[PDB]
Amino acid sequence: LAAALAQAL
Ligand SMILES: *C(=O)c1ccc(-c2ccc(C(=O)OCC)cn2)nc1
Ligand SMILES: *NNC(=O)c1ccc(-c2ccc(C(N)=O)cn2)nc1
Ligand SMILES: CCc1ccccc1
Ligand SMILES: Cc1ccc(C)cc1
Repeated sequence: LAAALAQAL
């Protein structure tokens, strides 16, 4: 989940 968001950055 963290990675799913972190792709934005
Ligand atoms: C949420 O974005 C997210 C994405 C990916 C993963 C994740 C966890 C573990 C592995 C892995 O290769 O584990 C080897 C033990 C890969 N990706 N977790 C949360
Ligand atoms: N928000 N995330 C990024 O901007 C981001 C872009 C690209 C990468 C990345 C990581 C690792 C490789 C590689 N070939 O090992 C390439 N690009 N990370 C984050
Ligand atoms: C969008 C500005 C920025 C860039 C990279 C990381 C954080 C913030
Ligand atoms: C999804 C992601 C992976 C690595 C960095 C450094 C940033 C984002």
